[PDB]
This record gives sequence, C-alpha cells and structure tokens, in this order.
Amino acid sequence: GFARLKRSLLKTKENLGSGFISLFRGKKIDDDLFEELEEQLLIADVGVETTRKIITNLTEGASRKQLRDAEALYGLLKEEMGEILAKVDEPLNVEGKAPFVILMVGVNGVGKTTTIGKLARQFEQQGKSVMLAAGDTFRAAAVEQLQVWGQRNNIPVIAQHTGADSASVIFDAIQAAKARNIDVLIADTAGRLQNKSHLMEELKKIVRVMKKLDVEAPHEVMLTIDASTGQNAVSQAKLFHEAVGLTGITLTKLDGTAKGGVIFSVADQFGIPIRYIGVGERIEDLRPFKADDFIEALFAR
Ligand SMILES: Nc1nc2c(ncn2[C@@H]2O[C@H](COP(=O)(O)OP(=O)(O)CP(=O)(O)O)[C@@H](O)[C@H]2O)c(=O)[nH]1
Ligand SMILES: [Mg+2]
Ligand SMILES: [Mg+2]
Ligand SMILES: [Mg+2]
Repeated sequence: GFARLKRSLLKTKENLGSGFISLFRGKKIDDDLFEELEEQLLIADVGVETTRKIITNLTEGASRKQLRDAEALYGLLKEEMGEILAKVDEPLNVEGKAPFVILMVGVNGVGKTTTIGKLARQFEQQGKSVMLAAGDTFRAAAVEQLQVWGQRNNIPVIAQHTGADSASVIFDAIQAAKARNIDVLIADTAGRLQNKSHLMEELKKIVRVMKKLDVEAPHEVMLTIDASTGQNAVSQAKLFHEAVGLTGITLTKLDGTAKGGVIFSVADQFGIPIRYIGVGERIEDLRPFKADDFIEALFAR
C-alpha cells in the first residue's frame, strides 16, 4: 500500500521509518543503541529538541516494558513519531466566509508562489470563486508573474504599482473580493529576510488593516516552507510564528529529498497544523496532509 507516497519519501525512508530496521537488527537495547538512534534522527533533520524528546520517551517506555532487543523499539518509535504528526493533522476548512482570507507568508524560493496557484485551482475545482492579491509589492517581476498567471487561468488579481503599500493592496483586495462575492482571497506577501524587523512589522500592519473590515480576517495565516532546506524550514517557521500568528503550514518538496524528517521538527516545535504537503509539480501533488498516510508510508515493512 501507499506505493505513491512511499516513492516520494524514498530518500527520507533511508534514515527514518523502515530505515530503522537495519539499525536495530541483531542489536540489544543499551546506551550505545540509543546514541546510534539519536545520531540517525539528527542526520534525518529531526532536530535536537525533538530528537531528545523521542529518545527520552522511548528509553523510558522500553525500560518499564523490560524490552531487550532493539527490534522491539520499532513499534514504540512508530507510535511516538506518529503522535507528533497526529497533533498537527487538521485540514484547512475555507467554507462559509465572504471571503475567506488566506495570508500567505514565507521567504522567497520555498514554493510560495506555486502553492498560491495550486491552491487557487483546487478551490475552483471545489466550486469556489477565487481572487489573488499581489502583496509582494516591491518585486515587480513577482507581481507581473502573478498577473500573467491570473489572466492565464481567468482568476482576478489585485495589484498596484511597484513599491505600493502592501497593506493597502490587501485592503483594496478584500474590498474587491467582498464586492465580487469571492469565496477565497489568497494574499501574497513579501519574502525578503534581509532585515527581520521590517518584514515582521509589515505583516503586523497587514493584519491590523484587515481587521478594519473584518475582525475574523485573516482567517488563515499559512506559512510555506521547503522541506529540502532542512533546519532552515524550522528557523523560518519560528521567525514568522513569533512575529505573526501562524495558523497553518504548507511543506513543499518532500519528493526527492533525504531531509523529510524536518516535518517532525516543524510539527513538534510549533504545534501548528500542517495543511498540505507538496510531493510533486502537479496541481494535485499539493496534497492535504494526512498523518496516518505519511506514517504508514514511512514505517511500512
Ligand atoms: N519537487 C517539488 N517542486 C515544487 C514543489 N512545490 C513547488 N515546487 C517548485 O519549486 C520551484 C519554486 O516554486 P515557487 O512557487 O516559484 O517559489 P518562490 O518562492 O515563489 C520563487 P521567487 O522568490 O522567484 O518568487 C518551482 O519550480 C516549483 O514548481 C513541490 O512540492 N515539489
Ligand atoms: Mg555512541
Ligand atoms: Mg546510530
Ligand atoms: Mg514568486
């Protein structure tokens, strides 16, 4: 089963899930074993804090159960790591708002633009009207691409001149979305990390201005991060989380990367729902995140 997802996690499975079998085979449970396991989790980009938690709970569970063979740790690890992802297994529900405003945050180069386009198409397939806001106002090329895409796919794009105030662009977009009975408004934002302080104050301004029109907006603050960037995805998540209230995460480029274990670090460190995972370039390759599917593909024997 899960043949499709297993293939997309092939490189990650070398170090996590089924990758543990060869590590445990024929060994006993002792300090050396747990030190080996810790190393492999760290190599898999699981993170120091989340790895220590896994080792601590795994050590205690094996001791009180009086386990002897390392192979017996496999089931406890699947449950421990499965729980981490189950805590952030909540699909995004955009129903019942006029419009549902998704504030897309993240740095450049992690797949934010692609995710906007794929989400827009998916919502249209679900019977919804979609509108986009080009809030990345100082990157003329980024604004131009989004406008070209909207005209390709017959989706309205709200944009202003290069250098316009991003909060004002998104304000006008909410007004236009409400006036045109739009179901979902997807607002792009800047992704330049030169000067953390400024970008973060820019996002807080965008949120403040939104609530002039709708105290519920933004209904979703979605971070996009790139699984192939390893711990950079975690530092980026911490940055945007502390600055603005993240409510969802999309993790792209799980396919073809050996660093897919970062998802456990992102899940455990922040507890923010992971809404989608990217496992390909097709529109449908942006899949809703299902913790059970992911664990089963990872730990399948
Ligand atoms: N293998 C893979 N590629 C993906 C995935 N999601 C997006 N991509 C691809 O990664 C590349 C970057 O996507 P993009 O949306 O442009 O990121 P960006 O931050 O907007 C780039 P810029 O800063 O110039 O605007 C693209 O080629 C995109 O098709 C994914 O889930 N898996
Ligand atoms: Mg050792
Ligand atoms: Mg080891
Ligand atoms: Mg872009």
